[PDB]
Amino acid sequence: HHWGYGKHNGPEHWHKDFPIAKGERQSPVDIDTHTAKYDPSLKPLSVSYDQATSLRILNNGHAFNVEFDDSQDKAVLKGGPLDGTYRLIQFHFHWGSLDGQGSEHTVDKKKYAAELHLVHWNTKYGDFGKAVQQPDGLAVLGIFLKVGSAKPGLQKVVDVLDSIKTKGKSADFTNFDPRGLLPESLDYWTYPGSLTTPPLLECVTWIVLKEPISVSSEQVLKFRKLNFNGEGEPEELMVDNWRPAQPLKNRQIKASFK
Ligand SMILES: [Zn+2]
Repeated sequence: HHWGYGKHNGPEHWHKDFPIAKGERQSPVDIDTHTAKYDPSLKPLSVSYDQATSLRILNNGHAFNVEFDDSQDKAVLKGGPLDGTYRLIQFHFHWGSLDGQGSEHTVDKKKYAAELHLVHWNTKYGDFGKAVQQPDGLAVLGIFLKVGSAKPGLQKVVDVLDSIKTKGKSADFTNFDPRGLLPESLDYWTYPGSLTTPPLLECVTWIVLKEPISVSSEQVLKFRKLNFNGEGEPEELMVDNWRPAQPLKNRQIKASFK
């Protein structure tokens, strides 16, 4: 049946419907810090989220998306390894059933409790749908979450989860500022890759931040309370919605720092 993260429709089976699964620029990967190349030609990232307009939060049955108004250049990313302006469309997370797993990307084989993805599309392509068809169509900023101290800026999100418990549900989610989810440092790793869910198109320039943010145990606990299923269907907790690391193949990971 359709794809998911269960035993019968999980990452190991995706290739059957999406052959690109075994492609050459598949994501996520393990970041080997000793093999990453410092590239001093990379510029510092430019994050302009002060005009961000969040609109809604939805449970799509695979994660929860907070969506933004992308009809104009309100929340954009530029600089780093990018050419042009990338507009924020939505953010979502990947997490685990236990605190020692959940991230998609790994650092020297280390798994984090969750991974945040801020999704941006290249404005030269006019819409998100056209951007996914290009090798430079998307820019995703990935941020790792580790369990420690609560992140104040994440509570507004945690609190609305009850209202979007099952697949298909949505809730108005206005005035959320994504600046509350960034670490102090903007040092990063970058490589060419793909979406981590079907259709797994190879259109992403990944921007993975070196510094994780901390969340509290009780914060991540609330994530694990969501459901994959739709209302009135038998309950399947939304946990472990992460794809394992894929072969790097012919790619170089560059670092913005030494
Ligand atoms: Zn993601």
